[PDB]
Amino acid sequence: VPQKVTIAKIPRAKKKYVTRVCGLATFEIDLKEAQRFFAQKFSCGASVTGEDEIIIQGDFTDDIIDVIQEKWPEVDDDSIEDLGE
Ligand SMILES: [Hg+2]
Ligand SMILES: [Hg+2]
Repeated sequence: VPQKVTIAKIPRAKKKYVTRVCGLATFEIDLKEAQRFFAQKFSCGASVTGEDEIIIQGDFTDDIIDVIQEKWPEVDDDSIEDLGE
């Protein structure tokens, strides 16, 4: 009986997403330090991508609300909204 090892990758149906945060600068949060905070808390790249918006290179839509409010308590529950897709 032969003696061999094979490795391969097989796509899943689950998509890779990107997480977009808009409105931080309206609470007079600085988008640059917001970007770097997100980068480090999530261990994942991020960039300011609009004039008030930051894009994080993963799906963090579960935590992202609580994380935002922990770090910036100004942001009350009636002013941060999870859109969807
Ligand atoms: Hg936006
Ligand atoms: Hg990542």
